[PDB]
Amino acid sequence: MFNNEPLEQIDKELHDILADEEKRQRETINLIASENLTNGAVRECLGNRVSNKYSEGYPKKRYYGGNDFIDKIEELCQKRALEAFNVSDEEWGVNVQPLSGSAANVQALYALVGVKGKIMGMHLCSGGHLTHGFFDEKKKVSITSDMFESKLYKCNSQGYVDLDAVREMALSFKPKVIICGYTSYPRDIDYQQFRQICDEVNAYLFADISHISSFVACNILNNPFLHADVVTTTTHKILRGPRSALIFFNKKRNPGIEQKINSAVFPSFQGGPHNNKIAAVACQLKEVHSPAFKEYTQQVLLNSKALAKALISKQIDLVTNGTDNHLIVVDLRKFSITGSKLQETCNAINVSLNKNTIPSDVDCVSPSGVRIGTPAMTTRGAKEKDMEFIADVLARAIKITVDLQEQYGKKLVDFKKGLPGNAQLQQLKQEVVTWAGALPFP
Amino acid sequence: MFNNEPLEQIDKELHDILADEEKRQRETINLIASENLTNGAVRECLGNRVSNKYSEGYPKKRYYGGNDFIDKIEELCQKRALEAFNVSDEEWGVNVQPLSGSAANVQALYALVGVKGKIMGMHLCSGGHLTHGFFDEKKKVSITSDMFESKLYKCNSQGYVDLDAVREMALSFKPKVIICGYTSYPRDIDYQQFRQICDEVNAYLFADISHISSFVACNILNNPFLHADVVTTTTHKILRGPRSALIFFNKKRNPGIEQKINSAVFPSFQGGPHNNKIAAVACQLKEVHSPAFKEYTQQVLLNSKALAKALISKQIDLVTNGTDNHLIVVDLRKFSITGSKLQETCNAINVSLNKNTIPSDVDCVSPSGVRIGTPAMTTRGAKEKDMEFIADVLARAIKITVDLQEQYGKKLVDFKKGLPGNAQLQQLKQEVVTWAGALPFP
Ligand SMILES: Cc1[nH]nc2c1[C@]1(C(C#N)=C(N)O2)c2cc(-c3ccncc3)cc(F)c2CC1(C)C
Ligand SMILES: Cc1[nH]nc2c1[C@]1(C(C#N)=C(N)O2)c2cc(-c3ccncc3)cc(F)c2CC1(C)C
Ligand SMILES: Cc1ncc(COP(=O)(O)O)c(CNCC(=O)O)c1O
Ligand SMILES: Cc1ncc(COP(=O)(O)O)c(CNCC(=O)O)c1O
Ligand SMILES: [Cl-]
Repeated sequence: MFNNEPLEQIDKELHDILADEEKRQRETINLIASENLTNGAVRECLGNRVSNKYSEGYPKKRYYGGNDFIDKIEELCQKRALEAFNVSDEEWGVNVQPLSGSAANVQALYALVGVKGKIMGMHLCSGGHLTHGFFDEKKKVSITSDMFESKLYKCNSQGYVDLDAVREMALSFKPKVIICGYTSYPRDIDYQQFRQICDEVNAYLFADISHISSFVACNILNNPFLHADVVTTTTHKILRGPRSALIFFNKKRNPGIEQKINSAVFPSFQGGPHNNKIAAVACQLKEVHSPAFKEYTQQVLLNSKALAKALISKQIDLVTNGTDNHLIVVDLRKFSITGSKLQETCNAINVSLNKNTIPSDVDCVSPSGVRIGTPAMTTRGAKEKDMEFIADVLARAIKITVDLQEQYGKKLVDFKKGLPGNAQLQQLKQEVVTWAGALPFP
Repeated sequence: MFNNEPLEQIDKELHDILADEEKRQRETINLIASENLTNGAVRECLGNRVSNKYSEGYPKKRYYGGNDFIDKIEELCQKRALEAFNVSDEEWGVNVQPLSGSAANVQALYALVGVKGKIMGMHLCSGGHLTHGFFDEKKKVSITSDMFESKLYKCNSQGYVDLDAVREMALSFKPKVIICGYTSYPRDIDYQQFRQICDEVNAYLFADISHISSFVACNILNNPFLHADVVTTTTHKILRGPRSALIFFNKKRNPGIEQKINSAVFPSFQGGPHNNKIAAVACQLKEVHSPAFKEYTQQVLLNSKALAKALISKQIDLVTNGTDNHLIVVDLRKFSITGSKLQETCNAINVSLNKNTIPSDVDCVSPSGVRIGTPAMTTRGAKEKDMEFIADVLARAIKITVDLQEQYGKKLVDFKKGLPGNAQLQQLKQEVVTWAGALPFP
């Protein structure tokens, strides 16, 4: 007593939008630093009948029975995540139930410090996440500012983590956790120097490596596992898995953190886990360990180097003047256009990128840059040589944006009027569509 | 630069466990009141490349572009949700982003009350959810007891919401929210008397209808939309959709609540939404507004009344002595076997059900009943006539449980020792497997 007709026939209205969405992804230069494209196997897991099953609790300690095949999957996902990040299951544990990045961070923070607890992280404007304590004078925007007591450290005028600022704040504020690892930070991190500050004031070290996860697993970038008490990561960005998250905790440095963190996820915050997610992560964690995937991650860095280098070659300014990872932030101040304008322009040509703040910006409205990343396009087969084109396309857009701002004026309402019925954008969109459209597409 | 090999090729190890899970679901009389089986369409959505897209924010007010086909899907799902629950889009708004029920409720509670905010809900033992303020003497087990100030109201010695206790407790506590709608409550709810109590003390009324959602949509049970400020529901139980949740808010009653609830889901708590969930929820909400689904929901009730009747005809006691909905709680005190033991036994014979406290129980260690529900088996095409069989199988199991407790004793460690190899269980399992194995399976 159900309907087994295929999606096409049962809901034709929806199937059309999805086939459109499918086409727009195929036909887009995707420089969203946090996006990727999942393979069929990860998606077959996501659509598996395992999500039918309620499995509250943990493996071998479920409230309900019938969880024997579920337990094998959750155990196989946990092991593979400790294997993938080069940690012994004797020293490190992993929770695989957070439904996404923001949940895992709120969860892990609560575990360490509890309500009214004291935390530090990078300000949103300098490159931190909302879940790293973000507030404004008007309102506590994130639960991490309101259910904890948060204070925020900035990057210097050049865009680097300023450790002398972290120490000045840690000793006066005396927090219980300091968060590093970021959302738009183009360089590697000094986890050791962070440990020195945290050891000084009896604070926990929290590394959110969601943007750089693969770099950490593949030993290309610095390993926070040698220093951090807690490591969180999403599974959907550079790691190229489903939308989910992992919480890592160091047992040796902190006895009884295992209990604190597992009970924070359930039953403190979540109910039933989503087993199709857990299955899908297991599927990608296998691939994350293979030598094929090390090559891809190397390739993500080689594309990001090439891209920053080519953008500098066309006299485009980059925050910190370059990158140690998959991401770049462009300082657009010399062209007197906002980051929002270039986004609008880039969307008109099937270029996905996003607006992003720079050190000179005081407010989050009217951000002066854009963030770009290489994992998505790297996933679609682009090589070092294709980065010149992406650079040419973005230069062309910066220029088109300058022309249109002078014609229609400097107000976002007026600017957009310019975008439709501009012959250069249609010209540029087409070029984008032909090159992108034919790239390998999982 | 990806691996496109099919799941069975890429990860044979995982693919086996999944095919086993599938076999066990096919061969199980599933009486878990909160489970169901999703059709292939809802599973194709969950496996759609729409999950690739980052779309932080709400429709027409997104942080990144590229979100025109995502906006269409998030707009389709909200409308289809409001139609299905018989509410005007002028009077009611819905948020479709919550990742699961427990998230929806933490998010919605925060919107109304904020941190340190005062709440009331039904105790866990008496049939309410963890997210309705559950704590113990030992610990604040839910975040809803810790980030909020919660008080809990019991059912009477017969299993019924005791309104006169709700008033006594509301008037001396003075909460800002009172929560009704429940996890294991076998009867309909008097939303009007809750509304009257809520008005009297100026509190909000919060109805969580996750277990009864379909009965409300189809006008079979009382409508909490006529009385509540907020209604939450999961989409994966009786509604037969994916793992997700909806938050409903009444604008007419509470001006400026739309912003409060939307800003609570993002950016207070969540980041990017899971678009494959959103798509999948749309696909099910089409189905929920069809009379084929009224036919099914009616059938879930007809089965549940019939099952209760057949259980009583075998002198098995039920809490409240029957059911108004999809769920029964068996009071196992007369057989002097616990719920834990019957669960253990029922797993041994491929009957999935769960242990459940009863009004006479003081504490949740050794609960004296089990909960059963009809949605899953109704979905596999069972009818009224088949409930005598389920009843008869549950009776046979209760009896085997008494025998094994006589022989091996009343300690759970010693009890289970009896289960493996028992000739009658093997007998009973074969019968379960042959009947279940045969039933239509989406
Ligand atoms: C939404 C979100 N989530 N975690 C984030 C963001 C970012 C952001 C940046 N910069 C950082 N670092 O991380 C962001 C935030 C705000 C914002 C401004 C004011 N109030 C709330 C949000 C505006 C933005 F353009 C962005 C770009 C972003 C998505 C990468
Ligand atoms: C896990 C969970 N989540 N929301 C729930 C439960 C239940 C439960 C019942 N009764 C109710 N009413 O709703 C439950 C909870 C606890 C429990 C006791 C102490 N500490 C944590 C959990 C033990 C149980 F056997 C159950 C049965 C259940 C799953 C239906
Ligand atoms: C460092 C960091 N942490 C957590 C998250 C949260 O993930 P969820 O969206 O899955 O909650 C993000 C995503 N940030 C958005 C972006 O950079 O594009 C992030 O950049
Ligand atoms: C009333 C109620 N509310 C919220 C939830 C939370 O759903 P998530 O598991 O998606 O967080 C449940 C499920 N409780 C499990 C059961 O009764 O079987 C529930 O019964
Ligand atoms: Cl999902």
